[PDB]
Amino acid sequence: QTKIQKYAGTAMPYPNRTMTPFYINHLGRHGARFPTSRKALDKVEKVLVSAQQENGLTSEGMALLSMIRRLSRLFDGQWGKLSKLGETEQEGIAGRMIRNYPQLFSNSAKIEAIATYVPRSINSMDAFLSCMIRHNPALQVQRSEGKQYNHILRFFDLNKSYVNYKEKGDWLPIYKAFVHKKISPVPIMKKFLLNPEQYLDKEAEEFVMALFSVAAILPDTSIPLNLEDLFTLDEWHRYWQTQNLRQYMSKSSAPVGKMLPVAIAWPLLSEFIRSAQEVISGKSDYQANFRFAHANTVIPFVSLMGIEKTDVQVCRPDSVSVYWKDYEISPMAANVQWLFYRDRDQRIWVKILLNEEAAALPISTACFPYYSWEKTRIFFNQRIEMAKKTLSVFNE
Repeated sequence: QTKIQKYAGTAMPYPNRTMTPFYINHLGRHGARFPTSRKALDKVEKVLVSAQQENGLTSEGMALLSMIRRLSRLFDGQWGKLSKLGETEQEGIAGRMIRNYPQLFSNSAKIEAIATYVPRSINSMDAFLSCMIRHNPALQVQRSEGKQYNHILRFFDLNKSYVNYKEKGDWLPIYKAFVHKKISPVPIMKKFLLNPEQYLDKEAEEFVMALFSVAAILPDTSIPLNLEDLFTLDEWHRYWQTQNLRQYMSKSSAPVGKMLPVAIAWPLLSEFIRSAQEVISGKSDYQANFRFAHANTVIPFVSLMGIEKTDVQVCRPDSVSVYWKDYEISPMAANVQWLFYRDRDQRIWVKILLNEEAAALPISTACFPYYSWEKTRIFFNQRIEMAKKTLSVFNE
């Protein structure tokens, strides 16, 4: 809703969302979580504590230092866990699904859910399932999780060329150059430190970036404290621009990545198609397949699907934010749903929802948002073929 929330990017909480299908194919990111790393917090504290020792803090800086120490105590032992908000986000997603399509989850419908080995994903799965079971205890439920699903849910860890690109690829200097251009650390640090001009540009920038990082994740934690007012709206905008680019180039369809970050997702697109074909043919009789994973799962998956906008290949870094927006693709609890329908002539239609809003594909249909499954499957198999050919060039 608000521009300020949007600028949290992938850390934005899941936005407000207040015939009948025969099958639902789902992928969801875990819900709102605690920060995963204490690195940024420790950086901020270390700078403010060192300043306090040399009498370099303003009044606001002292108050910030106390706030940071408080957060350090609250975050302790909570790193990476799903928060209460994260649980409620999943309940809302499950609740709207049951309310919108009750016939599908009626009687003794069968559902399967899988998750990664990461606890926040498993807990997200469980918040979702508990809501399904609460609404219909007569559901048949298969629940599993773990590294057995790495190939489809954590492909971003398994591809050596991609891991290399992620850690040291040519996207790196472009990001750093972009940050230096967009983020002016002095006016921000002036609020907290006496003589902020004494700080070297690199330390000043690392401090400011770490502070943004702490402020951005705070709304996902359910802790009733807020740090958005540490920065102006313009500074948030600029920060978001940098993180948006970082995500785009490291995880999506940026020309610098050569579609490597997108191509690695094909086994999941392949598995989505297989689960659907098995239900359609009667080989499986599941009414829904749910999958719980990560932003790094959702982003290239959505790009590989070719949902309009999300796989744009933008050559100019400053243009990326106009065309590709991470908070529309992968907020907390980001999810893709394929809803399958059978018409009166037994033709199969599919509707794609991205965060519960109809998505477009670059194929035609006479009845948007519904697409012919036949056409859609053909398009998706071409995407998988393109993925494999891309991967054949970076054969590790």
